[PDB]
Order: sequence, then C-alpha cells, then structure tokens
Amino acid sequence: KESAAAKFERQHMDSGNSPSSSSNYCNLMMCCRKMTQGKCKPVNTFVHESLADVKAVCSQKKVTCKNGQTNCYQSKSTMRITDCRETGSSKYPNCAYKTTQVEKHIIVACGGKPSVPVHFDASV
Amino acid sequence: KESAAAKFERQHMDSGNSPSSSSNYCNLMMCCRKMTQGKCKPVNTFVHESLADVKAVCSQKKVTCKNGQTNCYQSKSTMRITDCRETGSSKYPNCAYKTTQVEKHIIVACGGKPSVPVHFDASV
Ligand SMILES: O=c1ccn([C@@H]2O[C@H](CO)[C@@H](O)[C@H]2OP(=O)(O)O)c(=O)[nH]1
Ligand SMILES: O=c1ccn([C@@H]2O[C@H](CO)[C@@H](O)[C@H]2OP(=O)(O)O)c(=O)[nH]1
Repeated sequence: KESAAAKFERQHMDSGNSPSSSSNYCNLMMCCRKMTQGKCKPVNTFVHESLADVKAVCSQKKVTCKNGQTNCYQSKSTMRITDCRETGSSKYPNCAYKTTQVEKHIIVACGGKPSVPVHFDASV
Repeated sequence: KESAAAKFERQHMDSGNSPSSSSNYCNLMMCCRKMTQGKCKPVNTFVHESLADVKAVCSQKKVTCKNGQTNCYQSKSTMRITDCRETGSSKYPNCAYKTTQVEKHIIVACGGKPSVPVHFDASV
C-alpha cells in the first residue's frame, strides 16, 4: 500500500512547478491521460477542436498512412493541436515532455461503424 | 476492453479554447495526481514550497486538527499554495475545478517516524 507520506506528496506537493506555466501542459496531460505508465509514450498529440470536428475528418481527404494501411484521412483545415514530445532529459518514471502549440492539418486513422478516429497518425 | 474510439478520445482529445491556461492547472493536476477516480475530490491544496519546508512544519506550531485529532501543525510562515475546488458545474466523470493561487499558513497532520506530513488539514 502507498505510504501516508507518499500519499501526501502525491496529493499535496508540487515544489517543481506552478499554475502560471504553459510549458507543463504535456507533463500533466500525459500523466492525466495515462500515457506515462510502464514507459513514457514518446510522442502524443492532443487536439483542441470539438470532438465533432475531429470525427468529421474520417469523411474528409483519403491520404497515405505512415504505416501503409489505407484507413487514414487528412483534415480539410488546420486544427489547434498540442504536440507532446518526450525530451532528451526525460527518464521513466519522471516523464518529461516539450509542449508545442501547433496549428496544422491532422491525419487520423479511422475504424468502426460509424468510422471514427482510432489512431493519430501525423500532422502535416 | 477499452474501445478504440474511447482510447483515441482519452489519448488525443482535449477540446477547448485555452488548454494550457493557468486556470486549467487544477483540472490537470487533480486528474494526474489521481484525485478524480470514482468521484471528484471536492477540495485539494497543492503546496509550491520545498518539501524540506513542508516537512519542517511537523516541528512548528501545534494546532488541533479540524477532526479533533491532535497531531496537526501550523506553518510558522505563509506558503505559496494552490487551492483546487470543484465548481458548481462539476459532475463526475467530468470533474471541474477552480484554481486559486494564494499565500497562507498551512495546517498538516504529521505521522510516522520520521514524523512527516500525512494529511493536509487546512489553510489559514
Ligand atoms: O504527430 C503525432 C505522431 C504520432 N503520434 C502517436 O504516436 C504513434 C506512433 O507514431 C501514433 O500512432 C500516435 O499514437 P496512437 O494514436 O496510435 O495512440 C501522435 O500522437 N502524434
Ligand atoms: O487539501 C485540502 C483538503 C482539505 N482542506 C480543508 O478541509 C476541509 C475538509 O475537506 C476543506 O473544505 C478545506 O477547508 P476550507 O478551505 O474549505 O475552509 C484543505 O484546505 N486542503
């Protein structure tokens, strides 16, 4: 069981950061969304457009998937996204990310019926 | 098994106008630090001071805990803290917090050997 001391540190300590930062977004979000367990997911993109807009990409332009599958689609317009890229100094379990605010077209793999995004392939 | 659609939403969707804004700190932190599982923790304080300074509180001013326990201590000096409190709109699983940065004395319960903070009781 997690020690009471460790629980206090988890719930109540943030010595190394503050709210006023913008650069800590990826560190917190990758943690929040469970992509830092077992290993640090090296690269991950968050999209800030509506879910409806992102879902709509599956009905937009067919493009090549980076993995050679044929289920990828590119957004008709640029989208507000944040790229989270693991830094050189990052070392599990202390997963460190550079937060980059970007506006680019996204490419998603789609699957299911209705076809919805299942994989974030790239931004272009 | 988590659906592919849900996994994409978890990993890639953060719909909104200002994801990295300071106002979002508590939303990110309460999530990352595992205080939004099952229910939204209603109130939680983060401390931005050195862990050494927070541990030092266990040797400072004795004060009675809110719950009547007798192992609480108040910091001699004010500390930089962030209050996270559920908004009137917050409803699990969509927890929502107001982030408030203040400087106040902290009150913590101290336990174990070495005697260290185990519970955050109050700010004053
Ligand atoms: O710009 C990018 C490029 C890659 N990725 C994630 O990393 C996986 C392998 O490239 C991509 O497939 C994707 O992870 P997945 O959706 O499969 O969980 C991004 O998130 N953004
Ligand atoms: O992390 C925490 C947890 C609790 N509290 C104070 O204790 C009350 C009961 O949870 C919380 O309501 C709150 O007292 P209040 O500030 O509302 O007077 C904290 O201050 N920080």
